Amino acid sequence: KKWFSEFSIMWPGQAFSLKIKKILYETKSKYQNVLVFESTTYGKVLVLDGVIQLTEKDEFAYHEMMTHVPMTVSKEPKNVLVVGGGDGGIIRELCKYKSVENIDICEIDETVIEVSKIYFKNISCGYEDKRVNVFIEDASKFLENVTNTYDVIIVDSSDPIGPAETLFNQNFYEKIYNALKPNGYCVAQCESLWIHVGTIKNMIGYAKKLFKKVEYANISIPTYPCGCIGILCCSKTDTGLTKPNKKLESKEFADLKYYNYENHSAAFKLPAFLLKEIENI
Amino acid sequence: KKWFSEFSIMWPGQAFSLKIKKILYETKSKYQNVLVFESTTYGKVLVLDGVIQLTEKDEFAYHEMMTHVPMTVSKEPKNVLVVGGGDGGIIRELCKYKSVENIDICEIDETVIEVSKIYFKNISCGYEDKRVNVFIEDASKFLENVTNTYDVIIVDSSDPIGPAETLFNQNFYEKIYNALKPNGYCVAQCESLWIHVGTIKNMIGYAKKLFKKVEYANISIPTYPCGCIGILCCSKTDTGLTKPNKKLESKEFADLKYYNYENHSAAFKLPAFLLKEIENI
Ligand SMILES: CSC[C@H]1O[C@@H](n2cnc3c(N)ncnc32)[C@H](O)[C@@H]1O
Ligand SMILES: CSC[C@H]1O[C@@H](n2cnc3c(N)ncnc32)[C@H](O)[C@@H]1O
Repeated sequence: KKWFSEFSIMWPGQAFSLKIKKILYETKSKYQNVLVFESTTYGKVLVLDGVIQLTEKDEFAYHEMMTHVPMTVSKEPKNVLVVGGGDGGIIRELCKYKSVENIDICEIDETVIEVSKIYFKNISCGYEDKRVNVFIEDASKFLENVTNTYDVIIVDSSDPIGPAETLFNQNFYEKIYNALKPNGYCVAQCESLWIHVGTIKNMIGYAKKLFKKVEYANISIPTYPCGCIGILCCSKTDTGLTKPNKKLESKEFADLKYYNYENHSAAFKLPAFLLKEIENI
Repeated sequence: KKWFSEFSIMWPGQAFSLKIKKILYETKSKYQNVLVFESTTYGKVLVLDGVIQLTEKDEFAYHEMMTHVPMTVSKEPKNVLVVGGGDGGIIRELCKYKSVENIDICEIDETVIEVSKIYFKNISCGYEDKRVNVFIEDASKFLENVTNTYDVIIVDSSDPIGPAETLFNQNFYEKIYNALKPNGYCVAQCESLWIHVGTIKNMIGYAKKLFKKVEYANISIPTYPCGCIGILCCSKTDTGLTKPNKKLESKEFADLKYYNYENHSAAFKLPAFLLKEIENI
């Protein structure tokens, strides 16, 4: 058999590899190179521009922590936006909340959505739900023009090289502030503390120029570089996102596999060197 | 340049890689294949039987969490044993505690110690300290025969394939119980929750047959498979290891880079699926 290897200038000098059981689909879309393969031990894998976006084995960690952290704080969220997330994993998790009335998702690349509906049915299943509305657009323009405001915004982007380029700057962070209700929350993929500290600091900076409270949490997931990824957590109220206001006991949450009430708060207890690094921002 | 790749039947289907800047030393010792290289981005790397034991960039996470978790619980530890740990990183961390009177280290492979003194001076520096006494022996025999008992025992082994084979069974866990003071503690490398759950369960089982309290914590470290590794935490008293009894404010701890009072407790908040898995043991 052959191996798939994730190399990149975003993490020079290291690489992670998965053995290929078979290749399922490749194409160049209007925006990126898309690849889907069945791996030998992590199930099906979705790759964009040579970078792993998710795998069946572990995607639950990133989708549950990105969704349930803010959703368990926000008191009763009605209208939620997902940026990116074309695979639909965030949507799967949002659909578990019966109080939610509307879910918009703004994804730039329709190919991702359709590939996901074809090859990842357990991740894409939430596109069925009547509450879900899809927009094919650079979120960067979509937030410039949207008339509604949201209780929660969840920015499940790819990395800063590619179309996600426009999502990692100050102007993008204004657009989010404005598209949120006065007591709204944003969570955003914010990379690995083991190698991206300059970025993490920039991101935090941007958010601070607008939000009164910016926190950072960490998620263990094996198929992202260095085995972890961070959530940049933004709050307009001063009490932030580190503690849930509810517990997921509805039968729709019985199945959860990573997130729980305690490990919500735990994810915000970071290594000394990182705290040290993000003090004077 | 060329790449070093960590493959193994212990984690089929995945691999992590580091680019080689230069190879420093190779040999077959009486017990294992030893390799040391300078990597391009993680500094110097020590490899035994094709498996990464440590790197300069990140070793602090595993050595600080393995040392300071139990040492901050144990009320005033006098006599401490390290099993394995020939590189000396655990010793470096123990030497920071002035109340410690004696540190024994039982390592099977002297080549590791001497390689470490030669090529890893900032990790091996604690061999200088007058309190440190070295024994070259299978810890499995050494614990059968030792007359003293210890406040704390820290089992910094390599993986179960190799000489560490004898350290991952029930009989080994008896030997530790007996070599500990009545209110003593053991911490032991116990692998990744992302792929070793059968082992984790076995280990926990073994420990439970003797200790009244067995906890498991997790450490983010990029150069071990799946980016994390676990500490099996054993206690003879019923209150366990999840909360420190002291804070590291002596000037000798100013330099710490991962461990702190809060993230001590955080490391014990595990993913739902893992709790679920280790309930009826
Ligand atoms: C798979 S989750 C990451 C998703 O983010 C999407 N993405 C990247 N950049 C943007 C953008 N500017 N707007 C919306 N979605 C984006 C990618 O196409 C991918 O589907
Ligand atoms: C580098 S830390 C891991 C150390 O554990 C050592 N080790 C492996 N098995 C044993 C054993 N049975 N007794 C003592 N040390 C061991 C290895 O030789 C290595 O130096």
